[PDB]
This record gives sequence, structure tokens and C-alpha cells, in this order.
Amino acid sequence: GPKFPRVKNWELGSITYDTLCAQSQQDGPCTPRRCLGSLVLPRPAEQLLSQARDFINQYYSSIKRSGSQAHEERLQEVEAEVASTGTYHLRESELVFGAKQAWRNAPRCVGRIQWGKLQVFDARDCSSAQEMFTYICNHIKYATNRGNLRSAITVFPQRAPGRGDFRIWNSQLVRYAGYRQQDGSVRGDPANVEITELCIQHGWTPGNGRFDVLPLLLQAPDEAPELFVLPPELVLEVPLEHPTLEWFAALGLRWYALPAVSNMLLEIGGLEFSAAPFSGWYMSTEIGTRNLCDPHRYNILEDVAVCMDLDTRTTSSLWKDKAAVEINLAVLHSFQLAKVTIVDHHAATVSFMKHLDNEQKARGGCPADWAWIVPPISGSLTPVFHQEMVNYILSPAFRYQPDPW
Amino acid sequence: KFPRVKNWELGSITYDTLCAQSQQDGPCTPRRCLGSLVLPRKLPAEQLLSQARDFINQYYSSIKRSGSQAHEERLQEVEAEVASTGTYHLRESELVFGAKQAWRNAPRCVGRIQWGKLQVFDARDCSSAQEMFTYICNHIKYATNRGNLRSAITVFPQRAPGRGDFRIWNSQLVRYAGYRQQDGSVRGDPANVEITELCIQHGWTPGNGRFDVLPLLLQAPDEAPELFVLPPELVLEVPLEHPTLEWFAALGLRWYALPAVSNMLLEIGGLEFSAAPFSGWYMSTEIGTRNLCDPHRYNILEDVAVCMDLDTRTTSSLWKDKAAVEINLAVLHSFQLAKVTIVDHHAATVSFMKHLDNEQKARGGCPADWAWIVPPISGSLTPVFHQEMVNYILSPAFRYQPDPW
Ligand code: HEM
Ligand code: HEM
Ligand SMILES: CCN(CCc1cccc(F)c1)Cc1cccc(NC(=N)c2cccs2)c1
Ligand SMILES: CCN(CCc1cccc(F)c1)Cc1cccc(NC(=N)c2cccs2)c1
Ligand SMILES: C[C@H](O)[C@H](O)[C@H]1CNc2nc(N)[nH]c(=O)c2N1
Ligand SMILES: C[C@H](O)[C@H](O)[C@H]1CNc2nc(N)[nH]c(=O)c2N1
Ligand SMILES: [Zn+2]
Repeated sequence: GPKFPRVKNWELGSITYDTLCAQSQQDGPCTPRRCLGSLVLPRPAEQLLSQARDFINQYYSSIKRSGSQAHEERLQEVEAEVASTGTYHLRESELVFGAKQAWRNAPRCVGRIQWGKLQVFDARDCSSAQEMFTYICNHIKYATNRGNLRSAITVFPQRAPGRGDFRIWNSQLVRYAGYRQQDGSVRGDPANVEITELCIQHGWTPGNGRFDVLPLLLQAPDEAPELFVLPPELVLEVPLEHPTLEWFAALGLRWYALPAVSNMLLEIGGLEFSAAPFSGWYMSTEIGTRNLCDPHRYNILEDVAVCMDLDTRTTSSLWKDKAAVEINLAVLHSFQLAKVTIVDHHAATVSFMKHLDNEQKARGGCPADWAWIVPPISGSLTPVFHQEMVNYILSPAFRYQPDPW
Repeated sequence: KFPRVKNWELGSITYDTLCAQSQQDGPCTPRRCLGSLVLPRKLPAEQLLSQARDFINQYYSSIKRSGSQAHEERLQEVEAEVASTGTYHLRESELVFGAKQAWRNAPRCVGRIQWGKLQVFDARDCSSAQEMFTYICNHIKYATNRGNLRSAITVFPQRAPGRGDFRIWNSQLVRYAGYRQQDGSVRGDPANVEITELCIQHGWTPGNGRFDVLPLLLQAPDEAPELFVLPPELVLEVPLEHPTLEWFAALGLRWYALPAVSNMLLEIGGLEFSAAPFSGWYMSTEIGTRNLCDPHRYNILEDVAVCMDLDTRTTSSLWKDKAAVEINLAVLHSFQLAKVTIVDHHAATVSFMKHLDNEQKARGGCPADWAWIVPPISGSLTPVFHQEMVNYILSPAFRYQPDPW
């Protein structure tokens, strides 16, 4: 065949070849001797200019003026600007295209069918922590939209030679506190124990419930982060109930509507946007399987199983599996009742399959991380399980970055 | 570099040093990860000699006698035979060691905690397809053991340069027929349509049910294959019923007790055993989820869901998930009732975690393929989902080989 990875779907028997992976200029963690695809985090003048040129070239193809006069005049401004300053700045339309392209490029994201519909708020004029807060509130208001969620990103000023970074310290805009107890256990979300404790060191007065919304810790360049409490009425939440298990409501479980990731770096054309929070909507398994059932998260499986009167003393009852199903159903049912957008793992995966086909035609491939794309319950019941995937890093991209502290 | 391997549930880290022993490239490169690919893309005396000495060294090291007269003399024998004849032969105790190690080293196998407990039948004095059948019947009978299943392997004569291979054309020793309809559909197991047709064509009289056991097509070097029908009493089957849903048994479903793979090549010390069928016992998800619920296998989700009166019109009822669970529950129950060995995915993945730990201590690592280890339902509900894994090829190994037609 062709000299590019051959990619097979074992359900359908169909074959494609990824030619896009050719465009990757950044190495992943695998070698011929060993595959490291399952690790979660694997561990410049001419350099900037060349990322810059490539990015501008991508922009000009996307509007189809490749080789044009406008294209070559932009390349020249970018070098001029780097020549005299070490950096450059993006046109507004370049930032919009780049932000959508970073989403499109994210191998781990199963919601990419939506990649073309992203509201980009340009906040590159922001000059204080107070102003970041207003921008974030506006973001949350627009995105939440009383339950009819809308994808969005708000982009704060880029990293700049020898000035401090803009950062949001929280990993998401909405997170529940986790309080370490005398007996070593955690009340709330154990994932958020470090951020919780940071908030307290910075003057936050902590509550003591299981679902306390954290304040944001926002850092403008060369300053200590400042603490901001989110108006409760801006944080839409969904109380959890089950469509037929009437006791489920009695458990007092809830989840917030808006997933908004705030600690990633958006890299476009070599420019680095250290604060660039983005939001979409939830796939139901993120709440109902990982957040509520991981043993290191809320860990509610056994409590639910006991309420369902299952035999929890033996693996072979499938008590875990039965409980997880029902918790997932409650999540979907409750969001539905509340009119808050949510997508189940079947509908998400079907639409990711359609994404794959669309991208096969547009770009000759789609970077995808199979372990993250396949959901955490009912894997082989989804069509993605049966689909081979090629994982690689393209840019623009969202990257992890180290923590500000 | 040596990889760091993190468990995300317990926060523990290990380093894999065993991967340095890999002499054999996988599908990945720094530009792209191809770990989700099922099959490899591709599929002299000095090189045999070095795989040979390496394997001889592994064996003596394993019985402690590394550097003894015996050890040096055995290296000379291997050297003398290769130098003169281009090939060599294993001693039975080496073959036994090498077969156990190949299982040990299989990165896709979740059952490796059992690796040291393997009955090895040496069938290298086999000269006809007639004799392969007898050995195969004895393997089935031994390994079945009236339901108290015992892991086993039978090793037929190695490949030899001058001639065709010994081969078992079937992919397993027990497979159900798949009969294509003139209108595209299939009766029985659509995975087996092609072998089914080969059987008819070599003169099998076909059945017309959903669970007809195939004859074996056994091939001695450079001869047409011959057909052998397995005596029904050797093939232990389990009717499927549900512990509480009485209509479930009405579905007429059943599975065989003995999973015995018969198309993989066993490689030991550079020598290749093209026919080396091996067997153990089932993990219940292999039947319950994949074989019965894959859309391209028996595809019974809908029918179960209908019998359970679930709402089938909408993915967000989680009908697929609920039916899958019950079906896996039926398998486990029916195997337990029939007193036939099986293991559920929770118990299996817990055992594998233990294995990871034994192997860390014994060898500095454990090659494992995360997409194959994590089960096809309730992924994140098992500990393996949260465990990073490093995939690589050690030898002895089980490999794929081309189909003999
Ligand atoms: C429109 C609805 C969307 C859905 C349902 C969705 C779904 C998901 C899910 C389930 C994950 C895996 C998360 C996990 O297990 O922790 C994910 C990863 C991701 N998605 Fe989305 N996505 C959506 C929109 C977005 C948007 C708007 C962006 C950015 C503009 C985005 C970027 C990402 C990135 C960067 C990751 C990877 C995070 C990491 O590597 O840690 N997605 N997506
Ligand atoms: C004793 C119980 C055993 C259990 C429960 C078990 C379980 C499994 C499972 C569930 C798979 C994945 C199969 C699939 O999804 O298609 C598998 C793969 C495998 N196991 Fe086992 N295993 C067992 C014993 C053995 C033995 C005795 C051998 C060889 C002597 C073996 C060698 C393999 C190999 C080579 C694979 C990989 C097949 C491939 O890559 O296509 N296992 N194991
Ligand atoms: C629970 C944490 N998720 C990343 C997982 C992670 C990664 C690295 C280190 C960690 F500790 C944890 C966050 C995440 C990221 C991206 C998307 C989603 N879920 C969503 N539905 C979206 C969030 C923003 C737009 S869609 C969650
Ligand atoms: C269902 C198919 N499995 C092979 C997967 C495969 C690989 C390549 C191409 C395919 F079409 C399919 C068979 C298999 C292999 C190894 C182990 C098992 N299951 C078992 N429990 C055992 C079989 C033998 C010992 S344990 C199944
Ligand atoms: C070790 C393993 O990579 C890790 O637990 C992954 C697996 N797949 C995932 N998939 C998604 N979508 N989210 C995750 O956090 C993870 N965790
Ligand atoms: C494409 C993907 O690798 C493929 O569907 C794999 C995934 N994980 C698997 N895991 C097991 N145990 N058996 C399988 O056949 C597969 N199939
Ligand atoms: Zn890889």
C-alpha cells in the first residue's frame, strides 16, 4: 500500500491511511523499542519564526490565499516584528482560527465534531487580576446560557519576554473543595485538595460540605494571585435524581453544568497563551463514571450498590457494573430534566466517528488517543473501540504546563 | 531513558528496566503512536545463533546453573548444530521453559498471574495430520478436565527451511460455524465465515444452526489439509441462562468451555513453532461482551434489550449498557452453575495488578498493552484502567503468522 500508517476499523472492515501525521513537527513519547501511549503526562528566534511561518501558512490555506500577496506580506511583517522585538502578535482572525485549530488538533477530545463552533473572546487587552475576573464571569455567563451551553474560550495576554505570566491557578473554573480530615479521609473532592489548601493559605474562608464551590485564584503578571468568589447565581448546578430509583435523590448528589478547563496552555504559531480557559459541555461518563465512581474521587459505588441491595461481597455479582450504570443514568436523566446540555457516551462516540470521516476527507487523518477517546464504561459497545487510531501532536495545540506555585 | 510508570489511583511510581531487553521493534515512532493497531503492518546463521545463545542463557539462568559445565557445553552443542545444519533443536526441558516464558511475555494477556502453571505436551514427534488430531484430542481432554480447566499447550514440529509448515488452519480448536446467506446476512458466528467455507469445500457436510462446532482442518507439511470432526463428547458446552430473568434461557444461547488458540506462532530461541495450540480458561467479558454483543459478532444486544422491555429508541436510556450487564451476568452464572472455570473481569484485573507487582520485583517490569488489558465494559471500574503500562516485545514470544491458504 501507501507509505503512511494504515488504519483499520474492525467492526466495518474498512481501511484508511493517515497522511496528516506527516505534518507533525513535535515528537510524542513512543519509540520502535517501546510504546508509551498509555502514559498520562509524558515528561528561540529562528525557532519562533519557523513556528510562526508555519502557522501563517496554515491560516492562509484555511482562507485559501496561499501564495497570495496578502500571505507573503503577512510573513514579512511577522519576521520584521520578530526581528525587532523577539516576538510577534496575532491578528484577531488569526487568533480565532488558531484557537479552533487547537481544539481540532487535541487527540484526547471526543467532542471535536463541534470544533468549528467556538466562540472566541479576545481578552488580550487584560491588565489586572480584577479584569480577568470580569472576563471569566462574562465567559461563564455566555457559555452557561441558562443551560443551553455554548462552547467558548477566552484568551488572555500571551507570554512575554521577561514579564510574568497571566495564570488562573485553578484547574477548572468550577471545582468542588476537598478538605483533608483528622482521620486522613477527605470530605468533598479529593482531586482538589491542593487547590483547596492553596485557597485557604491565600485567605479563603473554607466551608465544610461535600460540594463547596472554590474561589478562583487569578494571577496577573508579576503579582501574587488574588482570590475571587464566584457569585453563586452564576454557577449553575444540577441536583442528581434517578428516573425510577426514588431514593437516589435522597443521596444529595449534585454536579455543576459547565466544564471549563483553566490550567492549559494554548500554543499558536510559537506564541504561548498561559491563561486561556475553555468550556464546552459534559459527556455523561465524565461525571457519572470518573468523578462520582473513581476510588480516588467521590467513590460512591458501594453506597449506591448497598441502596440497590446488591451483593457487594463478591466481584461476580457485577455489583459495580450495575451501580455505575444507574449512576450514569441518573446523571443523564437529571441534566435532561434540568435542560442543561449533556451528551451520553453512545451519541458522543457516534458523532466522533463522523468527525473521523469528515477529517479523513479534509486533512487525510485525525490525531486521536484511543485510550482517552473510548469511554470508561461500555467501551466495546461504542463504535470507537473498534476503530484503530494514530496519535500525534500537531500545532496549534493545548499543552499541559507546570503549576504556577 | 527508562520509563516512569505511574498508578493514578494510588499515586505510586515504578520504572521499567525490563524494556531495555527488547530486541524487536513495535509499530511506534516518535512522530506517531500506533499502539491501537491490532496487527503488525509487515506481518542467516549469525542472527539465529544470537537468538539461540540468548535463549540458552535465559534457561540456565532460570535453573540457577548460569556458567556451569552444562551451560557452556549446551552453548557449544547449539553452536555446532547451527554451524553445520543452519538450525538446531531444543531439549524438552528448554521447550517447557520457553513456552511458559512466551506466555509470561505476552503483553495482551490479562491472565499471566497463572504463567508458571502450564502443562506442556511435546508433540514434535508428529509426522501426519492424523497424529496431530490425536494429540489435539488429548490436549482438549486434558485441559477440559470435566470443567476444572487446566492451562495447556501442545507443540508440534518446528518450521524447517526445506519445507512447508505444520499448521492448524482453524483460529481456535472450538469455533462455531458462520453460514453466509445469499442475502448478505449470517447465521452463526460471522467471525468464522471464511473458515466455515474452507471446511465445506474440503468436503465438510455443513449444519444449519447458530452454534454448530466446526471440524478441524489440520495440515502436515506440503500436503492438502485434512478434515477431522471433533467427537461431541470432547467439546464441553454451557447453555446460557440468567439467574433471575427466566426468559433469558429461551434465547437458545450457549458457549464452549475451552478457549484454545491455534493459529499463533510460538518463537523460542530463534526457532518457530507454526502449530502450537494453547488454552486456558475464559474471562467472562470475552463471551458476554465481545462474542455475543459485538455488532459484527452475534450482535444480541437489541434482542436482550427488547426482552427486558427497555427503551431502544434513544441512546440516553443506556439500554445497551443495561443489556450488556445482564448478559455478562448470565455467562458468569451459567458457567458457575455448570461448574466450569471462568473468571470475571474484576477478579481478573485484580490478579493482573498483583502480577504487575510480582513482575516488577522479579524482572524490573512487565510488558503490557493497556487497550487489551482494560476490559470492554466497566473499564475505569477495574484497577488496570488507572495503571500506566509500557508495551514492548520480549522473546520467547507468541506472534501472528500468515493464513495458510
Ligand atoms: C463541545 C463539547 C465537548 C465535549 C463533550 C468534549 C469532550 C471531551 C472529553 C470527554 C474529554 C476527555 C476529558 C477527561 O477524561 O478528563 C475531552 C478532552 C479534551 N477536550 Fe473536549 N469536548 C468538548 C469541547 C471542547 C472544547 C470547546 C475544547 C477547547 C476549545 C476542548 C478541548 C479538549 C482538550 C484539550 C482535551 C484534552 C485534555 C487533556 O489532555 O488533559 N473540547 N473532551
Ligand atoms: C488461564 C487463564 C487465562 C486467561 C483468563 C487469559 C486471558 C486472556 C485474555 C482475556 C486475552 C485477550 C483475548 C482477546 O481479547 O481476544 C488474552 C490474550 C492472550 N493470552 Fe491469555 N489468558 C489465559 C491464559 C493464557 C495462556 C495459557 C496463554 C498461552 C500459553 C495465554 C496467552 C495469551 C496470548 C498470546 C494472548 C494474546 C493474543 C493476541 O495478541 O491476539 N494466555 N489472555
Ligand atoms: C478531570 C481532569 N481532566 C483532565 C484530566 C487530567 C489530565 C492531566 C492530569 C490530571 F491530574 C488530570 C479535565 C478535562 C479536560 C478537558 C475536557 C474535559 N471535559 C469536558 N467535557 C470539557 C472541558 C472543557 C471543554 S469540554 C475535562
Ligand atoms: C477473539 C480473538 N482473540 C484473538 C484476537 C484477534 C487477533 C488478530 C486478529 C483478529 F481478527 C482477532 C482470541 C484469543 C487469544 C488469546 C486468548 C483468548 N482468550 C482466552 N481466554 C485464552 C485463549 C487461550 C488461552 S486463554 C482469546
Ligand atoms: C493510565 C491511563 O492512561 C489513564 O488512567 C487514562 C485512561 N483513559 C482516560 N480517558 C479519559 N477520557 N480520561 C482519562 O483521565 C483517562 N485516564
Ligand atoms: C482498535 C482496538 O485496538 C481494538 O478494537 C482492540 C481494543 N482492545 C482489545 N482488547 C482485547 N482484550 N481484545 C480485543 O480484541 C481488543 N481489540
Ligand atoms: Zn505508541
